[PDB]
Amino acid sequence: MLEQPYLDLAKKVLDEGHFKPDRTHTGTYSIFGHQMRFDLSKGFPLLTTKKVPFGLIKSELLWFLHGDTNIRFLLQHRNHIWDEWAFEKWVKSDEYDMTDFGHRSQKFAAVYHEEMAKFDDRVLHDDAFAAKYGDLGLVYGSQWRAWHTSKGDTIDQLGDVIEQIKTHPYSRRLIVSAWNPEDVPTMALPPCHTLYQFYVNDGKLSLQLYQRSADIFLGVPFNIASYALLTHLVAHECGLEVGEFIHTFGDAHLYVNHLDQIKEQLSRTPRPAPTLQLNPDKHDIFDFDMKDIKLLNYDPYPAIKA
Amino acid sequence: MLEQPYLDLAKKVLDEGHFKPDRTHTGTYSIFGHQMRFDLSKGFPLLTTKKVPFGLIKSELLWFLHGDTNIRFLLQHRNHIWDEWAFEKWVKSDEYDMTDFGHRSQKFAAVYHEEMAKFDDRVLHDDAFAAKYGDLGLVYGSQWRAWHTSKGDTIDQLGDVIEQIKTHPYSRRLIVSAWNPEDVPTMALPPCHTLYQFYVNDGKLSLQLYQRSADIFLGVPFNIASYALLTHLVAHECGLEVGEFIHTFGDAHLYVNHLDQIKEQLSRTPRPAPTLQLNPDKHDIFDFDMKDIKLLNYDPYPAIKA
Ligand SMILES: Cc1cccc2c1C(=O)N(c1cc(-c3ccccc3)ccc1O)C2=O
Ligand SMILES: Cc1cccc2c1C(=O)N(c1cc(-c3ccccc3)ccc1O)C2=O
Ligand SMILES: O=c1ccn([C@H]2C[C@H](O)[C@@H](COP(=O)(O)O)O2)c(=O)[nH]1
Ligand SMILES: O=c1ccn([C@H]2C[C@H](O)[C@@H](COP(=O)(O)O)O2)c(=O)[nH]1
Repeated sequence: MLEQPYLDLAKKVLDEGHFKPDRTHTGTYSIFGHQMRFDLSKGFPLLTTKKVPFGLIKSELLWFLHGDTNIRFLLQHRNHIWDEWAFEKWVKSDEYDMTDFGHRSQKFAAVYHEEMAKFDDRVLHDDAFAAKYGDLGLVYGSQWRAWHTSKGDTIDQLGDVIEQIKTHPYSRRLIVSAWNPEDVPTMALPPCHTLYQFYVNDGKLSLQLYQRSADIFLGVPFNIASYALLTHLVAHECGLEVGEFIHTFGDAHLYVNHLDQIKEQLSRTPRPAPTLQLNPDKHDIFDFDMKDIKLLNYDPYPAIKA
Repeated sequence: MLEQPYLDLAKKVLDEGHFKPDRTHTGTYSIFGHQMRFDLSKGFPLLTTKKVPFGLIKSELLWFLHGDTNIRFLLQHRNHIWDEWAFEKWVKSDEYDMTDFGHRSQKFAAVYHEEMAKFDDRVLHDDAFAAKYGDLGLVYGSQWRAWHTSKGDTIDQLGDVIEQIKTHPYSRRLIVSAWNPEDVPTMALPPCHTLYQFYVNDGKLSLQLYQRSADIFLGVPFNIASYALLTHLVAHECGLEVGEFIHTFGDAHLYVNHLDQIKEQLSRTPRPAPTLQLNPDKHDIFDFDMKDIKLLNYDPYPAIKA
């Protein structure tokens, strides 16, 4: 079934993955350079063995697709998935006792979840507060649609690439990179989703993602879904049908905390996977909003608390 | 045997690869996103089913490793493997009838192979002629060891990464990129070897290359060898033993010209693969020269004329 690759990567890690610690003291289990292939023509890669929230993944994807780096858009869609790093960089600004809320968010959750709601609402209406503290700066929206140059101009990689899909479907140069050597040695997040590339194959748009790093429990199921949604939107924009999504990792990992959770999931059997309908009268994935994107027949197993 | 992956990728392309034309009218056969794994501990990945010239591949590798982009070093080692693009950009300089020597190099080979030897020798001793025409500019040596920044400074990615292998073997951030979005829309060669990454696994240095594009006959056997040599040198520099080399492609292709050649090769059986000895008293891969690098037991089948 379409989502087996995800389940096989989960099992290959517990069984034969290697142990090492991390930047907090919790431990991982990992493997270098494992692929996953998902034929998009046989459905859509959202895990039925764990409810994944598609609502968020679209909001967050269209964000990137606007080239915005500002947590607001995310809030006005009820998506607090990037709150944290923004919040982070508001406690240590000269203007703010939530220092290291991370290492002890789980032992006080009545103050944080409230001082995070203060931040959230001031960002939600205060322009001058958003513009300073809502803006993540260097994140998928910039690298994808406004890569900062040398002679201080800006580049829309994804834009150019898309025209280039129209122009020369058969180019081997259809690449988008989130890896800026100049930004990564001092940076919030060195882009986990490193690099992707399109490829066009008698009618079908394919795409392959190079992902330097992956939390197989929390992160990968999401990633799989953005990047297929990404592959659908673009094929749609270019009049192409949908090929394969090909997911390649350097380091794919499980933290020792998630060992039991994933095991349970491993006991679940996949279900017929769903379908994407897209608004067949827009073909400008940049001015897409939520109702242009429809998931049909999503029948997951219960979410797994984590 | 160690080199089977190469033979399987060769067969998977003829059998089930898809047809398309290219930027000259000759045709390809290709497949998106195929991996290759080579355990370096069981030998060294130089094709026994076709003699590959290791002499060149080292010279060309140490070049990159010096961060030079100037064809001279290559010439004083008797390696004309990057001559062509330099020569190219000397015929159309304001100062030079060899215009489009490419599309008809094979129908006059007594004039070219001589006007290419003129270029070659003037570059070999004339400083002011080399500095203008010997310099490729934007190529593996710059991106790897001197990436041009925004505030006009320079970055040695590979350097920093190497210290970082020593420092934090277990980082998931051990990446080197040859893909500069600012340089690729107007450029000689948008780096075919896009991106690579290290990874450290109870003692063993691994490395995985993302290669956007590949001529499976002419290019890949070379590539495989540089990138294992690359993996050996660094492990050696960090006191690590040698893990896996993991070779990932976007578009891997065969041009229709090479269909018979490769078929013949496909009839050959691999042989015990060779061994690398390295000078066990240097550990500074940047000041390596040729005699510090030894291939033991290379027993290839004959080269294949192409
Ligand atoms: C605090 C901390 C520490 C290590 C590693 C990450 C973070 C973190 O906040 N993120 C992150 C996750 C997602 C994300 C989005 C959907 C699903 C799962 C994760 C999106 C943006 C992010 O910056 C990390 O990867
Ligand atoms: C002219 C032209 C046209 C298309 C594509 C390439 C070239 C070309 O000159 N090169 C190239 C090849 C190698 C190389 C090195 C060892 C083995 C095989 C190839 C090294 C540097 C290069 O720029 C192309 O990839
Ligand atoms: O979409 C995402 C985003 C982040 N991560 C996580 C996994 C890693 O723990 C971390 C990568 O950054 P480093 O740990 O390598 O610094 O991000 C994912 O798995 N998927
Ligand atoms: O080490 C190398 C260097 C170059 N190529 C070739 C194959 C492709 O024909 C070309 C890639 O550039 P584009 O054709 O995609 O423009 O370079 C290789 O296979 N291996």
